[PDB]
Amino acid sequence: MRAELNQGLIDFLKASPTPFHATASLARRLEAAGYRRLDERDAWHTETGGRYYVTRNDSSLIAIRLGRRSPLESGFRLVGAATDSPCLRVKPNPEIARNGFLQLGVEVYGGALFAPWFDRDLSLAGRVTFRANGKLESRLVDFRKAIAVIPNLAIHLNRAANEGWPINAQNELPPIIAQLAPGEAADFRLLLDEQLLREHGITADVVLDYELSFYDTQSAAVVGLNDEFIAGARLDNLLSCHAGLEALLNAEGDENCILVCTDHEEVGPFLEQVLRRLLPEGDAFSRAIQRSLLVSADNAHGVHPNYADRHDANHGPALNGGPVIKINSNQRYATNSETAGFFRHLCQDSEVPVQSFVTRSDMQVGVRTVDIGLPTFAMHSIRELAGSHDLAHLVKVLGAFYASSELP
Amino acid sequence: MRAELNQGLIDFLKASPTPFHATASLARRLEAAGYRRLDERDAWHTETGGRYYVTRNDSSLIAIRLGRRSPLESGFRLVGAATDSPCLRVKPNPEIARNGFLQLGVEVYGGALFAPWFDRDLSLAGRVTFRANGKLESRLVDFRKAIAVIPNLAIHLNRAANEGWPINAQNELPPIIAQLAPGEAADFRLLLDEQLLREHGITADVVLDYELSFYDTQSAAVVGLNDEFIAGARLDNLLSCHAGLEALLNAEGDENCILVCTDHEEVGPFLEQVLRRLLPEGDAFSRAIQRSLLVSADNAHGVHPNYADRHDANHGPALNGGPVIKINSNQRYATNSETAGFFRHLCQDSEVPVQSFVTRSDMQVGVRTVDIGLPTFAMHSIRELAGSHDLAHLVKVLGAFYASSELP
Amino acid sequence: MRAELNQGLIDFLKASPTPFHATASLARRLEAAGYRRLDERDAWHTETGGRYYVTRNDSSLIAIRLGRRSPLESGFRLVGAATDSPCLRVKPNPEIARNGFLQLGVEVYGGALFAPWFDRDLSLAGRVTFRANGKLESRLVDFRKAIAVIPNLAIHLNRAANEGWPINAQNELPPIIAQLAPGEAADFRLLLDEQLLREHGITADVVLDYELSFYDTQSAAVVGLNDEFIAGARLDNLLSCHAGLEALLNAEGDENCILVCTDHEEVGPFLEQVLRRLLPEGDAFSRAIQRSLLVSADNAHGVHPNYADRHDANHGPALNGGPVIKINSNQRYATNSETAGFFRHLCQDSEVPVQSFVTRSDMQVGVRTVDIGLPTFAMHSIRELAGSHDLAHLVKVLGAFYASSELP
Ligand SMILES: [Zn+2]
Ligand SMILES: [Zn+2]
Ligand SMILES: [Zn+2]
Repeated sequence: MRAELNQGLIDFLKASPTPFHATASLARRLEAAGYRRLDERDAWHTETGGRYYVTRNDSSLIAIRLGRRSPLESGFRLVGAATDSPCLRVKPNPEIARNGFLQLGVEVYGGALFAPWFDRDLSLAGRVTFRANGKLESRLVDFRKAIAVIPNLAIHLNRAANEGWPINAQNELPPIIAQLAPGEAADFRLLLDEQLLREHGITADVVLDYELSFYDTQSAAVVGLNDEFIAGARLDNLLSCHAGLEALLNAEGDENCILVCTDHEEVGPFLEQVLRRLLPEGDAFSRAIQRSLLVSADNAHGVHPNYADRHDANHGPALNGGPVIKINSNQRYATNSETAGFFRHLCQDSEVPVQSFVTRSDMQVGVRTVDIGLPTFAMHSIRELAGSHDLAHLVKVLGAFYASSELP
Repeated sequence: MRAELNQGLIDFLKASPTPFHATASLARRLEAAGYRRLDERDAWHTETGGRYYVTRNDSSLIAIRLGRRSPLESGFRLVGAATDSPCLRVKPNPEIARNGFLQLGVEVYGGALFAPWFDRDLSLAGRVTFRANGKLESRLVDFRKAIAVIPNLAIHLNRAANEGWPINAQNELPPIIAQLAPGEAADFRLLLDEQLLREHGITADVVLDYELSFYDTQSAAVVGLNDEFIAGARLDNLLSCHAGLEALLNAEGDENCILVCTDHEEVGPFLEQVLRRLLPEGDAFSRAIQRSLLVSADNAHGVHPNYADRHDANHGPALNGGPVIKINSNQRYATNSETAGFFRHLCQDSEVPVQSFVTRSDMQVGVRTVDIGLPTFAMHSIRELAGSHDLAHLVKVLGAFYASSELP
Repeated sequence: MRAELNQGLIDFLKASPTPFHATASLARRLEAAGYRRLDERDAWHTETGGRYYVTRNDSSLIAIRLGRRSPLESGFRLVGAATDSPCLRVKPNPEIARNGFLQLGVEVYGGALFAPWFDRDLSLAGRVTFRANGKLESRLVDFRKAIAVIPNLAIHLNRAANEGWPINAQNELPPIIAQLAPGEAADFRLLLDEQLLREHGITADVVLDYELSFYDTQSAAVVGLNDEFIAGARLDNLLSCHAGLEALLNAEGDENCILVCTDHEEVGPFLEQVLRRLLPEGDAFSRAIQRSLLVSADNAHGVHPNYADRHDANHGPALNGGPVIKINSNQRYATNSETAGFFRHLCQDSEVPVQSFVTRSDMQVGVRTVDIGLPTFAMHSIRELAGSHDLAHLVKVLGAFYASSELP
């Protein structure tokens, strides 16, 4: 009955096909749990048992739980995750008409693995910006249905397929969405127009621009003979968003708690401007920050039994082995002996197994940070694999971290 | 309401994860339509309005519809397709235990594209041979559940991923099915033992050998903005089996009709031995054969708009453009001007659009044959794409071919 | 020491330098055992207890042991093996005279390893066809004596020898047989005439053509500290013929048994044409074959300790660990779950150890078949290696199979 955390992750993933949808999903959960939306344009009146959230660009979210003592005296407990994932995005003048098809040109967002996007039943979702009633508006759309596919070329016509080839993103990625009669005109913006109507019944004067991503229509799922795994797109990093949320809503204590889920992690001012607004002027920010810690959550690489030499022999985390503390001496404000020690101890105290990762050696707010993540395979594929046990481990330790009244 | 042929193809695909399952599915349909199973070990007593089928190795099937005139006088109308597909098969001593996992070693069956098998939710099915009650038996098993996955290595640990690499089948294909405690023993045959019990409640003395294939648990489906496509594994060549069956069961007339669906097309005596048993001794076979024609059905390559130069400019068949007559002057008993002309005319007469294919030029019973197929993309992927209109076109023309009382 | 027991195998190899001699040796044993030679030119009358054999081109052989019940009722038990091996054959106009030598030009028959043929004491044998007393005649000859050598080049004149070089079969394989005075004429046909007279007391008017193979005069031998191995030329595949013959002569029971030893396995009508003559016309043949099984015996590869990575870690057969069941899903009428299962149980039941092989994944009559072989090293060398216990294991199982009244 971490069956429930896992079911919740699956539903969150299905409701979050783009960073915008992930943000709106997080906002629903928070609104249902009593968090008040603050608007950055307004002056804020916050207080000591207060429960708040704020968004920017409708794609980034910070949730705030103010406790009994002020951040000056007790610091903030912060958990960081991200709302974006590497994917394929529709270009601005996208219509491609060849060999009787309609295709949409795509931009590669983040460091996607290309090959797995092929031969998948894809749909399309995101923000559309348009003019209605002489004013500018945006809405989210999700076609939902499998409207697109990027087919492989038959091995018969590419006989060295398995020997590998540099996949050209410009040429081989544009998905097929339909057939066109000769020579029907193709207007993608008209299709968005229809979709706005069908989904929200709005009648746009003109559709201006959009940020739309393809995504797999096949749901995340528990896989394995004995259900040891979860497979799904966007585990990087919606897995961590979900954990951080579950921990935030359920944590005990009365500490000052922050969940930051930022867009564009795959491509700082937001967090800073928000935290400063919760404190007096002067030395209070710097002083509260020096009593704070950030648990920066972002999936780690499990050691893959078919590519085991890609890991250091002594640092191969296992799926269902718990969260992984990520060490890289070549970063500032990364894991250090103090932030790692704190976090490792926190796991021991909660009886949550915990692991370590560094790489093979041949391969700003100023807050103390520990970098952790759940171990996974196939990072940046359209379908990643995590352990089915690990989400409950992370939720527990993050709960203890938010309830934790003393920091190092 | 070719919506119905397409729904039927989807269900046939779901019920046919291996050539054995495809064969048992075809046999159910035939048995329900009144066809009698003949057994090759017995003497046969066949007759003029008779409806029969026969199987070999439980993986190949021939269905026979004898008409009013004998094959000596009117020939046979034969349609050929295949029950197998390229896939991954479990090796005989398969258990691999590394980094805390259980994996099963795999053999590559046919010319599979490797990359698409990665990051898919896979299950396992096939024949298991065993000893129960002092006698040798076989049964089909299908675990059904997604018990296995072949994960990609993260792009972070293989940064040139997209530039391509020769995928090593021995090393990179073995699927993960479970986690093992150190050092639980792993017995795959015990797992088959449990599965026999769970699925058929049989208690084997010993499990001897098996022929088991992994397969995608994600169902075939209609995809496209306007439903122009079907995506699914095993379209090569269960698409043609289904068409040939639907045509056989529904065709008018009273001609001698044969559907041959053979195993191992991907890796002759069967068909021959069967046909000879339907005729007297002497010159009757050779004479009936010279009045017969075989429509050998096997998917063709549509021209792919992202790889259009892989086709000859003048011979790019289109999805939903109808069946494709396949010309290759470098084969004997392949399409020729007579068998092609016949078939093209048959399409014209039935108002079924029809197309032609040859390749770019830089790339035995003795029966007259025409080679046709529906156009598709991604042949030998784990998920292929066909047109949603084409199955109805093929079923109609094949119906007319079986009802057709004069051959060239 | 002892023990050995492989003496039968050694003597059979010694007597069988070519496929013709292999056939004559099998024929003489069969005759002495009371098997009657059928001539394919004549009408045949066979009877329920009958013992027969038949040859073709004097180089293939089929032995037949008819049992109590007809093949229609009880099937055939067939064992298949082959009479040929890779070797060097003399060309039709072979005399090469250079630097004072007579050499004979050779052609490479089969996939021979070239290097082992060097620096060996070779003799020559096979079929000579000639004309005497106005009739066409053929006889076998065997010079016996070491009359030929293919010497290496001194390392001093080829200092990078051990780095390897592509051996050119046309220039480096021709064997040296003698020295020629200036400018003595060489006539190879005259030498054959002498050898025909010596061996058969016959004088040819003219020697026309021949099929002659070089072979090693060094007898097969048991080798190793505890006599673990047998070293000899032509273990592929005379090892299987011998085991097949031993099993056929000594088998108990009253089943229909076939032994098929064919020429040209090193790259099906004979067998079918013969089996059809053992049956009535009509459906009998096909019904008898659907009750039959073929054990197709051809040496397998043991995992070699100096080149272990050429095998799958899990499917490395051991010399002296018994018969190997060879699995390759990429064939029709090859080992399958039923034919493997049957054979495996038969081994367990005869207390014969049994093994499985598939390769690394990165490397007719329509009878059910199981492909098996004894494990060996150095296949296709002039001197191969097998295990000295493995013959008995094979003979015991083939015997149980020939006795085995209950087939699948
Ligand atoms: Zn990422
Ligand atoms: Zn195919
Ligand atoms: Zn060989």
